[PDB]
Amino acid sequence: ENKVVAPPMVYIAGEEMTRYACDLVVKSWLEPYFDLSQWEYFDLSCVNRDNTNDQVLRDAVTAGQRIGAIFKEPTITPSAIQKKAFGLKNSLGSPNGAMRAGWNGITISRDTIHIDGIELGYKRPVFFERHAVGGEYGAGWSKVGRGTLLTTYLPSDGRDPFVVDKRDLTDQHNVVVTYHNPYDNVEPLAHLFFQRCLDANITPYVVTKKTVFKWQEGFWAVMKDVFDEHYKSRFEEKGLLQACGGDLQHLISDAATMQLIRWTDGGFGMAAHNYDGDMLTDQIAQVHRSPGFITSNLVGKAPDGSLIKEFEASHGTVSDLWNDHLAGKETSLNPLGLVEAIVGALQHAAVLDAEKNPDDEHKVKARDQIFNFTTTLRTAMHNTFRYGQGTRDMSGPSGYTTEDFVRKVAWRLQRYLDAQYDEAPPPQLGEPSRKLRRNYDIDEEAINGLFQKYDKNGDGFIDFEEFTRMLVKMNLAPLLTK
Amino acid sequence: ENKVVAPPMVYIAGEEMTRYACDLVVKSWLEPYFDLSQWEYFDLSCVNRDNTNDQVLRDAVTAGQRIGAIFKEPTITPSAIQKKAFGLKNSLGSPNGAMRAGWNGITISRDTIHIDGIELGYKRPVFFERHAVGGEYGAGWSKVGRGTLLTTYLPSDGRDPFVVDKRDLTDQHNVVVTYHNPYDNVEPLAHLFFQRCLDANITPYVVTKKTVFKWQEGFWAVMKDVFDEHYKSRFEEKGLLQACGGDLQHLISDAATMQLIRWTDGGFGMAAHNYDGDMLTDQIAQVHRSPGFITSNLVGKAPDGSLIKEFEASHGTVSDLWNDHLAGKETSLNPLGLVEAIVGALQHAAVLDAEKNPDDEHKVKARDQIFNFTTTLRTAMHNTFRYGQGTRDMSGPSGYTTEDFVRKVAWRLQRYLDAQYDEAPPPQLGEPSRKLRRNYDIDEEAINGLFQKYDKNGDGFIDFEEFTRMLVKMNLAPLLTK
Repeated sequence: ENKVVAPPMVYIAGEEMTRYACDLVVKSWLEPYFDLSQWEYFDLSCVNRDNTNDQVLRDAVTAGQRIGAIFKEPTITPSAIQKKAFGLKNSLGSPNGAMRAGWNGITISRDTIHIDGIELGYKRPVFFERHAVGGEYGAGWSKVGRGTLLTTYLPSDGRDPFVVDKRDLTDQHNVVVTYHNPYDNVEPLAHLFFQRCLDANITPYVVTKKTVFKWQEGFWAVMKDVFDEHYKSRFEEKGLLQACGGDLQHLISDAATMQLIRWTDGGFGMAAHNYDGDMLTDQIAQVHRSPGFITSNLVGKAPDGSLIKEFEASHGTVSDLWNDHLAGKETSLNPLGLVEAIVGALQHAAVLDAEKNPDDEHKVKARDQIFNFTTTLRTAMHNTFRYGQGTRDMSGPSGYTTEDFVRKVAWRLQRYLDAQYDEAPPPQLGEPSRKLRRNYDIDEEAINGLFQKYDKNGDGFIDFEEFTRMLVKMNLAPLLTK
Repeated sequence: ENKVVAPPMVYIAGEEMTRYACDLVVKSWLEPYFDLSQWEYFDLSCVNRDNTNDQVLRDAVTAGQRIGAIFKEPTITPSAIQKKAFGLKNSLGSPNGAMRAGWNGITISRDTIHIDGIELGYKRPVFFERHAVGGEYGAGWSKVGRGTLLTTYLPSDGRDPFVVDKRDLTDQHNVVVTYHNPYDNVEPLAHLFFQRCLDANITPYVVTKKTVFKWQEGFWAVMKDVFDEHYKSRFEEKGLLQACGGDLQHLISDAATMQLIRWTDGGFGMAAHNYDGDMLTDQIAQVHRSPGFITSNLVGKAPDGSLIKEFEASHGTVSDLWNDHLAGKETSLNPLGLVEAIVGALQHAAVLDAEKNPDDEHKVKARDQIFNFTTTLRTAMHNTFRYGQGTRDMSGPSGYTTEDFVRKVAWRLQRYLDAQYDEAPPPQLGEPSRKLRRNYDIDEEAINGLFQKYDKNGDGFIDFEEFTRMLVKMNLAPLLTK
């Protein structure tokens, strides 16, 4: 064994089907080739989080700032039923607040693609930057009765306390809501967003409700300033500002969610506030395929100012497939998002190892080894899917189980690492019918109803005319240029 | 000479094409049969609002409290350019805050229908209660720097000032936002909403994001408590809780916005917060022709306890047709929404007259006179549309001008009031192709792209399969139950 020593990396584990499948993937695709040992595991199981009163969470955050590259598994934010069943003494919420605080912010939700010949919802990649902090999700509130509410601001600027808002609550049933948006890291965000769009040949956009909530116009201002100063020239010089008329376009929240579903050939990126970005990314996810086919990557700033990158899949622990496994029924979990997050974490760990130790040879070379490996591992997994041996949500009921999918990808991976151009090339495909998706069984009787509805002619005479009627009746016909 | 005396009613006038067209409708359809004179006009033109520094709006509010029945025309909330041209020296905003304060609240957005046989988007009436007060639209905010923000609540319950939220703002560019919801009049709202859904055989629903925004859970509670206590029995007696499973259903606002577009059969009602209600009623408007086909009716409480009702169309002053009118080019403005508002205001004025003066004979029958009149007035307007002599956005290019339509409806109204059944009945119609809508021209080659290409299967040859997939790929196929 002369295996490569993987760079230091934080590894946060959860429970259930995703813990089982990540364990399977690391053992089959990584330990064959890597000395881990510099990985720093943390058990964020519900039970382990509760016994340590979340000291394992404070240790994961600490390890993350010091190391700066972290893969995290899906975790259970236990519901009351689940909190009782597990019997956790002192309920603890989502670890997200801890991580996003300890590491600074922004949350990249970009579509996953099988660049070797499986079409998905979007023909070309989509990027999305969901501002990691601020907004309604972090609001403080209280139900209050009669009186007056007073919002003061106390500057460290030495100046006098500021009356932000004062109001006279006449009712005996009120709710009051207060929150903030921190906007410093909007200019880092812009640089991350615009630059990654440059590299990818993506037309970028900014999405807000700034016309209606004027407190949001700061966001768009910084995005605009940074853009005009540093990237507009390079964007036109690549001819990407073309489908948006020469400048960075602002989209109001509610025209954004339409070009999402419309410009279905992809090749666009969007940046937005935390709440809006959550909603819009769920929407992009559904257009592309399912939630597991979207990235969920925190990018933040370490105290020293280096990049902290944390990677996640966009699904939970998948309890029902866990129960199927416990009762000996076969399961078929798509590991795509999980694998993508693991190789992102590993890649950034290698990058940080070289950046933290320049003037070290076998670290700028370890990085290049890592990137070549993750490239041929992607090939092994995409080709497996293309040979019809993907999991059952993509390859249909003849698709492999979780375990034989992992094993078959390891088989191709050991071969691909030694030339091995046997088999033959797998085929180009096309969207596996979305009905293969888990927990998506439609309503064939309803959709009968609606196609016969738009008839009034014969055996569904569409002949475009009905299509046009449909799309206007739908309120989805593209408007004109004007 | 013997015309009926209209009950007292406030009339708020605006500017431009709707002021001219309302003046014409009142002169042609009402003045023939009614002595107005007890109508109390207020000029809320931009110029008169700015010269009086909105004392005209404040007097209108006072008169509306005294009379309680108000028609208001669209008014201009002037844009900077428009404020320049008009030369208004102290900008004054929307009259909405004043009216909703002076009269209490909730904003009714219900679909308008041509009960004599022209189908539109929804087929059966849809009701919507948008909570008139509270929420994000009435927020205080500020740009703040480094420091600490402090939200105090000072009860008149005499107890100690309450720390709603305190937070430690580290950034140098922050925005802070605070707002409230008054929830007393939710139970008035419930009674208003549930009872009218009863009268109309509408299944009611409540829409919130209470699951993600816990402070909204009050809304669902009050609405539910009233329902279960005061209306559930009557709704099941009518078998209206059938498609919603026996009880009052709460919908998260993003499944609401799905059944909106889905249940195109109508026959449902929704109540929501001020902000969500704004967005969802814009969407209901779109499913059903255009925004001008949705009412906008304030309902509030006067000091005496009588209902205060203000009615508006859901469009503006229609500036572009005003430009055309001043240049002597003909215009064709659909007065449907404005008329629906005028006869609603007139009905409520008659109702208030009777309720405020019982032991008065010719007021309880003046009420019935008004209602008979408005019914034959609806028949005349609907029928004119069905004879193809409506305005051109409904009747295509052979439709009449604003002025010819008003004259033709006046002719039919005069004849109908004299038991004159000549002519011959107009036909049943069907949605006038929405391309006839003003300022709505489709990008037919884009929609080519989508039909000619996207659902291939040869030369057109769409039956199901591509329809079903189409609904799947856009994420608009109806799924499974829970």
